[PDB]
Amino acid sequence: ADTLSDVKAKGFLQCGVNTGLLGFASPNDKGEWSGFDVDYCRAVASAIFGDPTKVKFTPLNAKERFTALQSGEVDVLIRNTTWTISRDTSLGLDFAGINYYDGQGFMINSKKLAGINSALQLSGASICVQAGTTTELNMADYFRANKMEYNPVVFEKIEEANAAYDSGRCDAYTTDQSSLYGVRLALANPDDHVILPEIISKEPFGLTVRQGDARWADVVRWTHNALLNAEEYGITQANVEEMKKSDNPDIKRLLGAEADTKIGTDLGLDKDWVVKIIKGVGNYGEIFERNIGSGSPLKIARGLNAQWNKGGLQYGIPVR
Amino acid sequence: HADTLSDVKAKGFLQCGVNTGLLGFASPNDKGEWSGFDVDYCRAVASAIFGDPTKVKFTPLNAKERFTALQSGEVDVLIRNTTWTISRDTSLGLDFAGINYYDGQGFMINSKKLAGINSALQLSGASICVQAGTTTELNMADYFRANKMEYNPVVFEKIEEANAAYDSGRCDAYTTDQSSLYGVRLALANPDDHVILPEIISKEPFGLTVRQGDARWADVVRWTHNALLNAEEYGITQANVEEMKKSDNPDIKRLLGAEADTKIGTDLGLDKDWVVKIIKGVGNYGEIFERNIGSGSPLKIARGLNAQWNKGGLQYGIPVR
Ligand SMILES: N[C@@H](CCC(=O)N[C@@H](CS)C(=O)NCC(=O)O)C(=O)O
Ligand SMILES: N[C@@H](CCC(=O)N[C@@H](CS)C(=O)NCC(=O)O)C(=O)O
Ligand code: NA
Ligand code: NA
Repeated sequence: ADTLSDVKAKGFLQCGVNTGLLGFASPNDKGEWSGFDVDYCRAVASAIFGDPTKVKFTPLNAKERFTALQSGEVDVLIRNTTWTISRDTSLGLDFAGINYYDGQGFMINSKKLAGINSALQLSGASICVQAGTTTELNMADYFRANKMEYNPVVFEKIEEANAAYDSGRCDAYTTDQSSLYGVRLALANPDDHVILPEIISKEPFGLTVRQGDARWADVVRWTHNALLNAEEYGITQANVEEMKKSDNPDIKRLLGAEADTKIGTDLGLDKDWVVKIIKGVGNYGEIFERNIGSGSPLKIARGLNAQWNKGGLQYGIPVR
Repeated sequence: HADTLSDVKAKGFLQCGVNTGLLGFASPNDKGEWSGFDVDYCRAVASAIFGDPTKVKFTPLNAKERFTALQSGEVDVLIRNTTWTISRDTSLGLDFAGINYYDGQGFMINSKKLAGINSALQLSGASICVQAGTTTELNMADYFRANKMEYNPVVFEKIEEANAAYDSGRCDAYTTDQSSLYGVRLALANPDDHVILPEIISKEPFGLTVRQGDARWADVVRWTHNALLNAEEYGITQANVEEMKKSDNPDIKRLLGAEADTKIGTDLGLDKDWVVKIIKGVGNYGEIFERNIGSGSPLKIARGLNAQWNKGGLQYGIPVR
């Protein structure tokens, strides 16, 4: 398998993304896509083509997402998809990096459910969840462990889950916490909804590729680690051109300005592949802020997804 | 058609590339018995597979022969304070299954011989020993160039040579990964006279290194690592794991293979109780850390970056789910 060569030859990247989740991957009226995971797709396209528009988006629901990657319909799956051992071992898939560390939570309507302030008060609740998710299984674990009753209402379409929760048919919504922010913004009265404090699982969102093509996994992995290194070194969409002439050898090396460097070409890309990425989408923090952080209606704090040296878990492996 | 797992089970032991001799990480005694942080990681993989942490043979490798030994098939895995970098990921036919220790490059001096020095920025002109075939050598050049310091490296082929030249005073300073400086220092004539300066000049994530093209084998190494992390997070130890197997906690039951009709271990190519085998063999991540390089060792390194993710560090066990 040589996915990179195939991608170069067709001139665009085919990406599996969400059907519609605000902040992460959502289309406008014209079918134009934006979001955190979308920008990660555009980052890979930027690394390869120097053009973040060279992407074709395939929206996938929770049940069809893995099949679409296995069959080669999409080249990469970037779609709030949790890295787990069973997905790593039993599906013929690998993970090239974690672009967002999350965890599972519960959301309620505070006007309808007065006095509920903890997930441990939800015994008896009807709770909507989607089939084909970690979410369904973790909820079962949590309620069993805490000796609570519950009525799972299982959906195949996110639109149906959203509707059943918003109508009051379901008392609570469960999914990844960052997704609850996005779901909330699509409801009738977003301000009425409270994400409860409990986080009941680890949900590291993975950059998902097929096994058996290390060169392709390398390209995806190092696009991610380039976004991280760029933010750590203060390299932005706005200054990256200027940063090519930096005195800092780390920065010079990252941006392909070093004498006889072979980093980009060993990866199968051009020497200035990181310049292309950062011009295309900015660094990791810029992607975060415009889509799900302070530059967005979601206002999610960096938290676990801060840089490693600022208290977070996001650690750019060295471009060395 | 590569299948290292099958070949490992067929020959009946695991062949591991390790250090020639670095206290705390990988060191043989007089009888050729091995111990250390990276050594225990090797034994963890052996326990996952064979249920016996001694079903392993060790291949000592200097900085220059370590990648060749893995590429050639002479060793099945390389666990040897080896930094994950893009060039090692893209140009050698190798992959990395995980990061078992986040480190960074530092400098060590004899504070008795070099009094008045408290910063690496005061090292202009100093003779500094370093090994060939390392990230270390390249980063030092970068650091001295960037900071306009006079650059006087002394490059060695073997660690014993570097250690002797530094201790004898032929070199003014020693540079390598900070955790390694702790280990080197313990081998010197008077360990107490040596100070590790505050500056950290690089990222050095130590990686579990395997050949590309064998996903099944990479999964085994990767998930040995993450099992070690998850077990520590869940308070599962060498001493209590047999008891924890009877836990009502669903996460623990699933991790330790006590769930009904679970397929986690067998999908990995191992037995259902593969994590119980690991923890019985070597204990959890924290136990490996403490006995070798932490407060239960002469090195006394703080967890720091290698603390659990929910205790202020970077070490994050991917869910066994
Ligand atoms: N991270 C979890 C949940 C992923 C997931 O699919 N979440 C839902 C709820 S936010 C979603 O994205 N639905 C969109 C769709 O299925 O079309 C997993 O990997 O199983
Ligand atoms: N982490 C650095 C340095 C690794 C390294 O080889 N360090 C030396 C100095 S502590 C070592 O292990 N020497 C033992 C030997 O070469 O036999 C790298 O991967 O390049
Ligand atoms: Na895999
Ligand atoms: Na690789």
